[PDB]
Amino acid sequence: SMKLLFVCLGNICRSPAAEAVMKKVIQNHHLTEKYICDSAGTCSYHEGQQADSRMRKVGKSRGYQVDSISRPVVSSDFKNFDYIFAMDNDNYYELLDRCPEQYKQKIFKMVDFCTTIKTTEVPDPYGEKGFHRVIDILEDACENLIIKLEEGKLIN
Repeated sequence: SMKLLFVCLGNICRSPAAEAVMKKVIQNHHLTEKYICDSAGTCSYHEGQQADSRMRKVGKSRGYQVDSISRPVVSSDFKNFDYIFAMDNDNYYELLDRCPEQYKQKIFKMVDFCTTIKTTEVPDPYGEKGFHRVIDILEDACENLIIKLEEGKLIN
C-alpha cells in the first residue's frame, strides 16, 4: 500500500487537516485499500496533542475527521513513507535538510498539486474564515494529488 505523510511545523493544525482531507478524497475515489495517510511535525514541541479544536470542528462540518494525534517526524519516516508533503516552504527545506539523500525524491510541496488556487504555501489560519481557506486549498491539492498518484510516479 502507498503511504503518504503530511508535514508541517507542530502537527496540530494544517498537517492534521491535510491528512483528514486526503483520507476522505481517497475514500471518495474508493481507493482506501491502496492508500494510508499519516501526519507529523518538524518540531517535537507539541508531541502528544489532539489536533486544534477549531480545525476539528470546521473539518467535521465539511465531512472531514481530523483525529490526528501530534507526533514528530523521525528518521524512519523517510524510509517508511512513499511520499512526504510539506505544508509550507520552510518545512520543505527543513525536511530536505534532515532527509537522507537516498529518500529526497519523496519530498514534495503540498501546493505543487493545486490546480485552481494560486497560493504558494498553506496559510496558518491566523480568523474563522482562515480554517475554511486552509481546507479549500487542501481540497484542490488533494484531489489533484490522488489523480496524479494513480497515474504513476509523482512528477509535479
